[PDB]
Amino acid sequence: LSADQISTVQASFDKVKGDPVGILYAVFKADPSIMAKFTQFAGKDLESIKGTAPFETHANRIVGFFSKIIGELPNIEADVNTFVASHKPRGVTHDQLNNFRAGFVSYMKAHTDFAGAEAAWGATLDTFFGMIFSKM
Ligand code: HEM
Repeated sequence: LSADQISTVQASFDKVKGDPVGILYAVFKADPSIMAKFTQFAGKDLESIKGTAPFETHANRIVGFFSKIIGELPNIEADVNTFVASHKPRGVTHDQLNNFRAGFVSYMKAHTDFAGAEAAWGATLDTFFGMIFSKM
């Protein structure tokens, strides 16, 4: 992960960072078992809650932290540690983590011309999920 790739990803992310709700929707759609861990959304129709105030509040927190991480590449270890601390006890699995990744990338491919940032994003996400998977 070198500066050229970091700048590419951060330029790419800047285009979509104002749409937290959309990104969280894509994740929940890729894997409903992630959605079922939120007491506030479990048992509800994703298409119906996507435009409510609770969804936006959650989305802003979750994508807000992801935004922190993208902004500080590559010095992400401390934040990954915090992530593991809050999520390890919720029983998040590797399967779910990989569906989060798949959902995010599906979002990016449907909303931007992703072809030019694809390798840089690959490097970033392989590094990030690489660290998470070493810790939980
Ligand atoms: C893919 C598996 C994941 C599952 C099952 C999951 C589940 C959850 C749950 C249950 C909460 C608590 C919601 C609440 O009570 O209000 C939460 C909050 C949060 N998640 Fe995740 N999450 C996942 C992935 C991630 C990832 C990849 C990030 C990195 C951006 C992340 C960042 C956050 C943040 C910042 C919060 C709010 C702070 C907190 O309560 O931990 N989550 N998530």
